[PDB]
Amino acid sequence: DKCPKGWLDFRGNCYGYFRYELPWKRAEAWCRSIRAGAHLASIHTSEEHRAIAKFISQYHHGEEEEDVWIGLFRWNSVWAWIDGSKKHYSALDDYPKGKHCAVLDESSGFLSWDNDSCGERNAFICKCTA
Repeated sequence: DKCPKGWLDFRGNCYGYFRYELPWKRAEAWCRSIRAGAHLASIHTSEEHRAIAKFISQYHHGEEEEDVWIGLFRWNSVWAWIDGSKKHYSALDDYPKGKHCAVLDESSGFLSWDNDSCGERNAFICKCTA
């Protein structure tokens, strides 16, 4: 199926980057509204991780870079994907504080993931099947 306009098509999924700074739950609502079946992105392989990082880094020649919400959230002490997919691959290193939602970390060129407070405003990335 054709990807939404401007979305990256990579190995059977589509990825849409949004530089609008929203709290995690609003970001997730936004993604769901774009297309049925879309959610904040899950990342299941290093190659997918690498492709997403490249895609975000090319946004505006890499000038505007900020942390980017993904679909990993902590609940009942466990990290999981909001899209319901199984978690295996991870680039998230406790922070036993109230930081229960994950971002791609800009300062590492989106190599590492970090946990942020869910009410923090960040850019975000959506994913749907291609």
